[PDB]
Amino acid sequence: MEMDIRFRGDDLEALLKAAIEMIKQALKFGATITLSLDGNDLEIRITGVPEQVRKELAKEAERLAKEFGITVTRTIRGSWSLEHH
Amino acid sequence: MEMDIRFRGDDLEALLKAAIEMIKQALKFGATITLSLDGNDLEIRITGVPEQVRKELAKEAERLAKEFGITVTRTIRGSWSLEHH
Repeated sequence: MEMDIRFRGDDLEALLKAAIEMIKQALKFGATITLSLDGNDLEIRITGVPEQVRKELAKEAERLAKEFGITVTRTIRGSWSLEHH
Repeated sequence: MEMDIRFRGDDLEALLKAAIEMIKQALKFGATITLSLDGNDLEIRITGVPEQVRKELAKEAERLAKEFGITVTRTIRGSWSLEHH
């Protein structure tokens, strides 16, 4: 089960600097991370992550949202978009 | 702590018919629900809900995403948008 999140609420350089620590952690978990833009939103798909890793990455996303004063949203399990990329 | 979610992936009438069951449950929990459109996305803010109620509403959102083949996203705790409406 992948996890999909979006970063928003700042310019792309700033969203990328927020994202980079989560990307690093995902990478070390053995995950595959897919990035793309949707307007001013940064879309992040993370695959190859089991339940516990998704929980940990969600905690990291929360820390980053707080750290940088941005908004992070996460696709809820069962969503059409999760299995139709 | 409020919870913010977005419904997307269908026309507004269909997103509203998906949303209506979650709205009803939120209402009965004693919540205050705020609705607005952002393009084709339905934005839903739910306030006056404690931790356990948010968990239950998140489970309902998952059931609705599955039921209707739509996408539901949720704002992660700590996000700027949660305390800056």
